[PDB]
Amino acid sequence: MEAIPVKQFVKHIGELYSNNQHGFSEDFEEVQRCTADMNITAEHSNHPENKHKNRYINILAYDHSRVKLRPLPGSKHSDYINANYVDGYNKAKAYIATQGPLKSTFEDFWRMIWEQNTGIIVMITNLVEKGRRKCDQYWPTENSEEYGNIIVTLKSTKIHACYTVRRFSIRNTKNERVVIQYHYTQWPDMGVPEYALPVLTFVRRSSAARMPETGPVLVHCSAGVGRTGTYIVIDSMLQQIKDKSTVNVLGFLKHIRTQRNYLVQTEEQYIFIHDALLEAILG
Ligand code: VO4
Repeated sequence: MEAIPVKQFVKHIGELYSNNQHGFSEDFEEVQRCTADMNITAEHSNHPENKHKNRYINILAYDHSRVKLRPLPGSKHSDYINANYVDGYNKAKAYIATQGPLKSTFEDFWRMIWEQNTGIIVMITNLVEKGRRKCDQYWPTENSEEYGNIIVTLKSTKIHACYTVRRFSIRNTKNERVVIQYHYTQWPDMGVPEYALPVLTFVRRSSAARMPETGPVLVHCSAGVGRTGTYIVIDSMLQQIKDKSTVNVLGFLKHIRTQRNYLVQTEEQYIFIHDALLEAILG
């Protein structure tokens, strides 16, 4: 669609900041309303047998783009996980955006990873933030843990200033696959990171870890919409910039909003997307 050249984008940024960022605020208000004339169904999300599988009652997975698990013999809603396919730059279903797993969905989570042939997990939340539970620990602290038919083994860990990388082997007892978890650990309990550069490095390193041809990269935070959407837009726009030297943040964001509710949840995040791209463009 309407992509603009990097040079123009770079002037456009200053205009968005100018009058108190009234521009950014108007853009994001446009994103918020972009699906207002779109009734998108989420029937499986709202089904009673599935209610315990949602971390947040108001954060749903749209039906048309939801990831389906293969049905289990025995129930009629065992295909459900709160997770949607999301497009990336020049590729459909480049990501799976999902909530932070609950103990009750650990098996579903890892089965989904197995079935989708996912090789990369991007986690952008701490387990607990400001005293509040945000995600349950769905991986082994050391050695191995069993989640249904999938056994996960921690092979190694590197802990950087702002993010942690865990290498796992996972095996379906019906260890067969490598899964790399990139875990950003310095998102503040309030608001957005103060400097984009660390996030930028995180995105580049985690995006580069993507092998041809694995399944979608799984990206989650707590709800799987705010930091998750921000990661997705930043990663996708860096792709487009590298590829065509153009950028379409607003267009892309309005597009993926049809694929999962609330992606890029706050105006601060919408602005932080631009801080990050500008640093990548200048640096
Ligand atoms: O955990 V998020 O609120 O960034 O969706």
